[PDB]
Amino acid sequence: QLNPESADLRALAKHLYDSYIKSFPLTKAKARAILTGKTTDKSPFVIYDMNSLMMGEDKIKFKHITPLQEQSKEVAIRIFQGCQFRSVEAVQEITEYAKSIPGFVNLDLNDQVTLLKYGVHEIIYTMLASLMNKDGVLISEGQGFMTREFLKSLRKPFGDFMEPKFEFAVKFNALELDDSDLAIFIAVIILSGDRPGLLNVKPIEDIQDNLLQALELQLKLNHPESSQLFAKLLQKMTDLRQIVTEHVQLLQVIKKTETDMSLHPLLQEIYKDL
Amino acid sequence: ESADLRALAKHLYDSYIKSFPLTKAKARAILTGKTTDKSPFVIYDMNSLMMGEDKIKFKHITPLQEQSKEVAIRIFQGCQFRSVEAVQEITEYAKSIPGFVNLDLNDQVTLLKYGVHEIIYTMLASLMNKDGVLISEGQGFMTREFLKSLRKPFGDFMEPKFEFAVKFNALELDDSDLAIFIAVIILSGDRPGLLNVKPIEDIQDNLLQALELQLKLNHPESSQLFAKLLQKMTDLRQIVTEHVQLLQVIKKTETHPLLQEIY
Ligand SMILES: */C(=C(\CCC)[N+](=O)[O-])c1ccc(-c2cccc(C(=O)O)c2)o1
Ligand SMILES: */C(=C(\CCC)[N+](=O)[O-])c1ccc(-c2cccc(C(=O)O)c2)o1
Repeated sequence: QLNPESADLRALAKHLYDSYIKSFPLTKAKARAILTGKTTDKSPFVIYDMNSLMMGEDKIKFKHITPLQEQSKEVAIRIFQGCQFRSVEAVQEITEYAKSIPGFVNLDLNDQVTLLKYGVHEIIYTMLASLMNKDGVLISEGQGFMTREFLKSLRKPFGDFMEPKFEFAVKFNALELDDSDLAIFIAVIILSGDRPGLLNVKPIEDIQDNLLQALELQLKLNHPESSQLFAKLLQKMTDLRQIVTEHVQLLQVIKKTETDMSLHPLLQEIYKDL
Repeated sequence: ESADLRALAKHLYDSYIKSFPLTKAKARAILTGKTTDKSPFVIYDMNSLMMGEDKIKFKHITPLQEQSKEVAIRIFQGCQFRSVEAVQEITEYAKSIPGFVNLDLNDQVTLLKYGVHEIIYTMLASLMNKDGVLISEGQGFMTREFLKSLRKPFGDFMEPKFEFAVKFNALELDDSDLAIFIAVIILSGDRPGLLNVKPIEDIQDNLLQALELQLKLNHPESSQLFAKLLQKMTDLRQIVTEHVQLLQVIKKTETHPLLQEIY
């Protein structure tokens, strides 16, 4: 049945699902409902071109997003800027979620930061998977949907920063994970141990050890139907590393062809040295 | 199938033992000391190398005259030769894996083209320790520092593999564990260009169940080892991508036609 052992683990699972919902306004469940239908009130405004993009800015909040680097002739940059701000947003949330992870705050302050430094993007693109389908991605809190095609056609460099994300989202979404799973999986990602510079690695590993244990049970209980989902899920941590690095490559490029474009501080401190 | 995962294991093990000459247990026998007389010829610098030329006569990879005149070039040169040696040992082990032969010819090739690198490094860990690597069927042992001691790009083509070994070996896996682990890497359903992924995954899924059981029985003590091992698969891709990058700069050197073709 259930033993004292598994029980501790299910409680950890529930504690995290609870923090998860409390930290991310736009969950996978909400996003799915928005993407699939079953709705009359949650349908998004679709953007697939400059005009729709134009009427787009109109129906939805596209200026508290585009930092003051406003009216910047090339739309591509405007878009990129929207994306960047939304990432800073995500970092913040993830940071909020992190603190709730049992044991995380009790660590060396420099390490707390190190885990965030590298775990953050791997997480953003994991969660970003939740707002995408092969056709495109949700934006502005779900109120909108930008076509994968619109993005892919943007100015030479820019029109290339989202494809990898889409490539992964398709694979990853095929795992059919739900919000309660992702909450634990994201936890595991934070408590790595192989992050560069980690002063006291051991305590971090004992934490992750319990999380992996929590995820194993969770996946087994939530997805009997799917065998070795646990394994298949972990293997996916490879795709994340590469997506991350490709992006970084891209930031390098932009930091030159566009020396007039600004960068958000928080995103700066993260990137440096990845 | 509680018993099936055990049979797939012994079989893979049995097969692994037959395909690979230098095993973990053995390589371990050497390195350390435990039951050893044969003791390896250490290569820590230039002259210890030279003496190696004719001693271990490891030169299976050097008789290559008029092109055998510049240390850092012949070592890496050699390294590659032993790689190609490993590839054949791997390709052969592949055929032992239940179902491998039954897959589409082109996919068998593809799994191999994109999997041998990751496996070369996993087994290479068996021949390393923080201070060096076992060469020529374990007759020698080339020191770690002498390698960083290599001039130009040649000073960091083994260092990465060394860092990996250190972390990997920390798992204390044996040949029994590795055998199944190797099979998993091969049966990767996400290699580019495949044609029929289902059969592959079906097999990897079966191999994964075997590994999981193997690790629990062989290491009751070590909690979540299965998880930690699968994570290392990530360490590998980084390493294989990176390695492949050094090959780029390496294009800018030494400035036979069949030799290249060979490689
Ligand atoms: C990049 C991602 C960022 C995820 C943290 N995203 O799809 O949200 C991206 C691509 C396009 C946009 C975007 C364009 C215009 C307006 C917005 C908005 O949130 O208002 C986002 O962001
Ligand atoms: C590189 C590794 C790669 C194995 C597939 N290795 O052979 O352990 C490497 C480093 C040094 C050498 C080497 C130099 C000279 C002679 C030999 C030999 O095996 O006889 C190896 O290879």
